[PDB]
Amino acid sequence: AGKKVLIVYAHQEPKSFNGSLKNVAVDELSRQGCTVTVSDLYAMNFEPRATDKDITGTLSNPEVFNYGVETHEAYKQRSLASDITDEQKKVREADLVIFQFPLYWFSVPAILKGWMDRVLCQGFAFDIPGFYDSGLLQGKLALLSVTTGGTAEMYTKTGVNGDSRYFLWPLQHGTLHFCGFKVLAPQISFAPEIASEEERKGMVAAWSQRLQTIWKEEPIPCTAHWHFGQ
Amino acid sequence: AGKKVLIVYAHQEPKSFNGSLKNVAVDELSRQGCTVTVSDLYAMNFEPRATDKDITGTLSNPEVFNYGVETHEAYKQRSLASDITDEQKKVREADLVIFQFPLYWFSVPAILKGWMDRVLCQGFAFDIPGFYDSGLLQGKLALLSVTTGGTAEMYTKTGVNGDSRYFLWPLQHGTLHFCGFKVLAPQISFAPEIASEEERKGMVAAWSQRLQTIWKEEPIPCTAHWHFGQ
Ligand SMILES: Cc1cc2nc3c(=O)[nH]c(=O)nc-3n(C[C@H](O)[C@H](O)[C@H](O)COP(=O)(O)OP(=O)(O)OC[C@H]3O[C@@H](n4cnc5c(N)ncnc54)[C@H](O)[C@@H]3O)c2cc1C
Ligand SMILES: Cc1cc2nc3c(=O)[nH]c(=O)nc-3n(C[C@H](O)[C@H](O)[C@H](O)COP(=O)(O)OP(=O)(O)OC[C@H]3O[C@@H](n4cnc5c(N)ncnc54)[C@H](O)[C@@H]3O)c2cc1C
Ligand SMILES: CN1C(=O)c2cc(C(N)=O)nc3c(N)c(Cl)c(N)c1c23
Ligand SMILES: CN1C(=O)c2cc(C(N)=O)nc3c(N)c(Cl)c(N)c1c23
Ligand SMILES: [Zn+2]
Ligand SMILES: [Zn+2]
Repeated sequence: AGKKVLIVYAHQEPKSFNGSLKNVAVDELSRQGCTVTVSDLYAMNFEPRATDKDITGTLSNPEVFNYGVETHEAYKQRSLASDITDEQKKVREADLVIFQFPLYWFSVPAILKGWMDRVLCQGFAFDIPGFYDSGLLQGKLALLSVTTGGTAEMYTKTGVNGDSRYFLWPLQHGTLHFCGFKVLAPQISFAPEIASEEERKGMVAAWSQRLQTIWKEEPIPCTAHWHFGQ
Repeated sequence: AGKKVLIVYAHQEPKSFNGSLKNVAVDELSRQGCTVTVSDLYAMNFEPRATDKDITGTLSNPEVFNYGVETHEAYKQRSLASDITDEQKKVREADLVIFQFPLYWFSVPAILKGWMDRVLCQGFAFDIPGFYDSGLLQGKLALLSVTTGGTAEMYTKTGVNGDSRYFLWPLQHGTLHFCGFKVLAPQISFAPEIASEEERKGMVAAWSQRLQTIWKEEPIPCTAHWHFGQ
């Protein structure tokens, strides 16, 4: 770096294991000389609901509200709510977007789901047609750093939870790839709450160490075969 | 039937295709004599964020906030916010829970993701142990009624989106089966915006017609093989 990174962070507690993973990511990428910005969604009280308040001024069809159409037209006419445009500018500038979050129901916490729903709008993140490899965020990298309650053994193809790759599909493929991102391999820190004080220190250190050489990684082939196949 | 149904509905616009599918479900299950309740999350301005405002009493650990630990303890103590217990009463009474929503990033809209995050807490919907076939909502049925932008061709194993069942996994397996529901086959209404007025009417009618015999259906085998094959 010479590189800009955005960390989109979704945890309530600065003292949490997620808070420690976000802080070491800021510490290490800052040390390397990278430009670093963090969107701390709970501290921002980030609005998750997709509503007509996301368009300023007058609606494109006030009779029948269509969120997708309204947001697409508002984006083209620079008429989105400023909380959304502020995130868009951070994404537009970033070379890498890291998402740091605890797994909630095999997915992102709703506050982070709402960041994907509201910030990655038509006209900004993709066009129709104009998605997956034609997506408007091509050239950028993305990485999921997730923590779980379930153990690694529970997250195997024949464990109770299935392979972790099975829950990544909607986030890596349906969201990040659809927008044109190249996807770096996920960082999955399994079951930190029932690990010891060491162990948790270890996982934090492994993430710091990985970040040392993050710019030398190639992306995954974000395919059904990678997620589901043999 | 002789049965109670809760419809958890996530669409901003009553005149929408989702709105029509929600209304026809209420119409047909009412006509059958069933007891029917709808949680219209956007009309309720349903809170999606998992925060410390969801607990009203003394926290177990006021120094380091852990949402899971504090909501489990608050469920037991009856100190959860009333919007969450209002939803829990609806679920507790229901024999079948239908989720009606447009697909957002291969998942539920954030407002609905927040209902899952905040309503299905430990102690209410599962315990550890007490999950998957031992989950606390055993005996209840759930059904996802989803609408998409992508066509059915795009949601096939060789199409750009992958098979439709791939995105269902975090919802049907990671959430509904984990809480002990038996899951009925999803209702997927593909690409209503693309379709003719006649084809849209046909999709609404197919859902109404299916609901006529819903109580005779068996659940799917909510397994990795059913979602992913081989
Ligand atoms: C609504 C909801 C839904 C969920 N759904 C799922 C799901 O579908 N699947 C699933 O597997 N799990 C699920 N979980 C559990 C959740 O993913 C895990 O609880 C979460 O990932 C744990 O991460 P955390 O940062 O909150 O842990 P924390 O409790 O913050 O940390 C774990 C321990 O690490 C300590 N710590 C903090 N910083 C450091 C450091 N630098 N070094 C060492 N230790 C440190 C803390 O003091 C603590 O003792 C769910 C939880 C909730 C609330
Ligand atoms: C944030 C966001 C993320 C999304 N992510 C994805 C995704 O990952 N994958 C994906 O495939 N799609 C995605 N979509 C597209 C979304 O799933 C579809 O736009 C939504 O499913 C369409 O449903 P609707 O009810 O909003 O449609 P509507 O626009 O209401 O329905 C189309 C038409 O049906 C008409 N209609 C209403 N009622 C009836 C009736 N009774 N009979 C006949 N016609 C009727 C309406 O008047 C309208 O003209 C996304 C959209 C947004 C906004
Ligand atoms: C605390 N906690 C866990 O440890 C854990 C493990 C798993 C799993 N392996 O699927 N899932 C959950 C889940 N859905 C919720 Cl809401 C939760 N609060 C919790 C877990
Ligand atoms: C409007 N719209 C679509 O028709 C459509 C289809 C597909 C898809 N994967 O097939 N995905 C999306 C998507 N992620 C967004 Cl945000 C959206 N606004 C939209 C679609
Ligand atoms: Zn992909
Ligand atoms: Zn299952």
